[PDB]
Amino acid sequence: DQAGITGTWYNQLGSTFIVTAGADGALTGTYESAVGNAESRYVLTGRYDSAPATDGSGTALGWTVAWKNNYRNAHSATTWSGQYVGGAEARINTQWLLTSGTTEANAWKSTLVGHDTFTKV
Amino acid sequence: DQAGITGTWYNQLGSTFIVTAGADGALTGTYESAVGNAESRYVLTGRYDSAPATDGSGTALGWTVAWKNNYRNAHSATTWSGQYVGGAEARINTQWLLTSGTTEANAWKSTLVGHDTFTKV
Amino acid sequence: DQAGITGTWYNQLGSTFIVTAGADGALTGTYESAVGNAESRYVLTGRYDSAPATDGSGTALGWTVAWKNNYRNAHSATTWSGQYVGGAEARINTQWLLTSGTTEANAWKSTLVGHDTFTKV
Amino acid sequence: DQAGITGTWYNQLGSTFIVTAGADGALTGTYESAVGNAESRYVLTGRYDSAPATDGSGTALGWTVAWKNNYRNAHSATTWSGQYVGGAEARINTQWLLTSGTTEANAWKSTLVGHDTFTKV
Repeated sequence: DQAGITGTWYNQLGSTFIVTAGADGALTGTYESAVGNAESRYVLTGRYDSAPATDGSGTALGWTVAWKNNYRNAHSATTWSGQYVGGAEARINTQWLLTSGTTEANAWKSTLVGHDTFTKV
Repeated sequence: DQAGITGTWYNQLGSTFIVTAGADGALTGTYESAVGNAESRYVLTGRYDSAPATDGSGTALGWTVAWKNNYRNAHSATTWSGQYVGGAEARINTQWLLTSGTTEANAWKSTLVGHDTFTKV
Repeated sequence: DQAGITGTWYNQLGSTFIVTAGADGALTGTYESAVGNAESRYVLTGRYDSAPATDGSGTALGWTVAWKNNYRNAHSATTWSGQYVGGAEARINTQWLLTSGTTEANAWKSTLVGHDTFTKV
Repeated sequence: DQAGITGTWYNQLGSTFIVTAGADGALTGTYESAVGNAESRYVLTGRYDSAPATDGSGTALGWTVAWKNNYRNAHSATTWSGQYVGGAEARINTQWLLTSGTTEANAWKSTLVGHDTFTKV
């Protein structure tokens, strides 16, 4: 699924996920969030299962963005964990965790959780 | 916190997290899980906030492992989202999402969630 | 939103959520899962914000099912945490945590996480 | 585990969880949070597995608090999903989801996730 994953994806918020899948299981690219304390592109890296099951299952993958670039620093990082599902309506179905750096006193509220669905259109 | 993060970390399960923090915000290294469908080291990559707040807050970071190596393939990926807290008892406090590749019929049960605390000892 | 919440709801899996919202903030009713180790109705209870904000925000709520009834016992419990959004296309948007009873050795994999959207049709 | 669960529990934040386990699987009581937009006691309800496995596994349970009482209204609800582990050092090990009522534009950041461990001391 190197060819299936590589490209430009869009989620339900209108964020843009630009990724290259390497033969070795690497994910590289950029993320642009339509929401939150974010502007322009941020570096992402991650991993995917480069030899998935042949039993109709999706392809497990994940990636990280740290919300620092040349424009802004939100002192936070999001990880998306999900699976790629190929076919006419290809999708990447994810759940995510967004952790902010906090004081010890605020650590109980450090982490947001949500779900993003990415499509090729 | 490049120097603070770089090194060998251990979680409460006895897993080993070996990481290098790059000046650019990169995380690279290997993960060895003490539990689950796993043996030996797996590649990891991720990101951290390379210019954190100076107000006593932790340093946001995340990383991904796809559970494929030369020995086993669990057709799954874990992402850890958390923060590094420096000092005498340095810690990386994380929450994680483990997604398996599934059929559509099993996708409701694709994702485990948990929490790992990493220490230098 | 007592009247708005009270009734029969259906999620994307075809599960049936039957609830009564009490003037005091109580949620009572039954849940029938279309998937998993489940048959027929299970008791649920929960709580909702009985005096929500008047600024266009949704209404926070949550509920629990323990997966024991007269037919089956899956030794697990799900909690749904979410918000009710009123209007022509009323919705309850949730994230959920499903914890199984485990040995200590399996506790790292005790908890599934997912997201359900409930509608009135 | 009706007798094992019923009583006063305390988490790592110094919150107080007062619960009664019913023969029928009900959980009733009050919660007092040491942190956040909270004062005094709030109603809770939930469910637990009243016929757990006899193979050394914990007892699955969950409960909800809506953060409205006679003093404050945070327009939010937390659900805890976890398991009770009996013995000399009895524990309730939970993960939780805290959903706030939001506008549609803020719904992506509606839900915090965390983990609480409750003990009898």
